[PDB]
Amino acid sequence: IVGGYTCGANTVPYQVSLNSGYHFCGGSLINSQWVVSAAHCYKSGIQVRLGEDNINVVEGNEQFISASKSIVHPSYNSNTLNNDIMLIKLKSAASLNSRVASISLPTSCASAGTQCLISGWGNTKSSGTSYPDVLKCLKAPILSDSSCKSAYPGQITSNMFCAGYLEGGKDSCQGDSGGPVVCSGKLQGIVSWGSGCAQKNKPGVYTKVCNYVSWIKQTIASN
Ligand SMILES: NC(=[NH2+])c1ccc2[nH]c(-c3cc([C@@H](CC(=O)[O-])C(=O)[O-])cc(Br)c3[O-])nc2c1
Ligand SMILES: [Ca+2]
Ligand SMILES: [Cl-]
Repeated sequence: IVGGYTCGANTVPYQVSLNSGYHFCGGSLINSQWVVSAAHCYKSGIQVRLGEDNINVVEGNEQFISASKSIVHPSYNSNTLNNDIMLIKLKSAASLNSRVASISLPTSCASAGTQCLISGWGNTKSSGTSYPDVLKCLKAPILSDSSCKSAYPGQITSNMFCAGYLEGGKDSCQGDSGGPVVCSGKLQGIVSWGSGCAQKNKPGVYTKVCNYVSWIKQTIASN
């Protein structure tokens, strides 16, 4: 996250860290046995880390659980990143409490101007790499479809939306992929891609979760 702030320990209880010997992507806890992340974060040997704040120090509240299976959307296109969503089922359910909690899926999609909270342990530099130890936060508004397509002509599908600042300086970045975009207590997006990080007129692009609620429900119900 570039231009964000330190969230504060366990203030984002649905945020998870996908780990393979190091943090490589974020995710969101939607119930005690399933996590939603981005398809492009897929890999084998994933350990999901819940109740984290500093990812390099065991401070207490952490629950490390192996992924039993990862289900990448069947129509995921790695070239356009269309349908960039993945569900991970945990080997054992997580103990939920105030520090580890799930986030609600939306019933409707959000409108432009809605203010959301984006979080993650991704790079904090737009020009260079600086990874934080603790979770960073950023409040960002959803932009209009016209501004989004103007910024990324021919690359935005109906399953994506832009959130951020056209002036540059505040954005999600590498390491934040797969993590949550929460607006009014509902998971509306998944950090997906962008051109560099926090560059002017190049906002972040997120997977539009409201378009996938039935898929998620059906898939969880049959696995
Ligand atoms: N500006 C943004 N809003 C943004 C958001 C998520 C991103 N995730 C990534 C991302 C980048 C890589 C690198 C690979 C590298 O530098 O070694 C790449 O350019 O392909 C890899 C992953 Br996996 C990402 O999620 N970039 C991102 C940029
Ligand atoms: Ca820790
Ligand atoms: Cl277009």
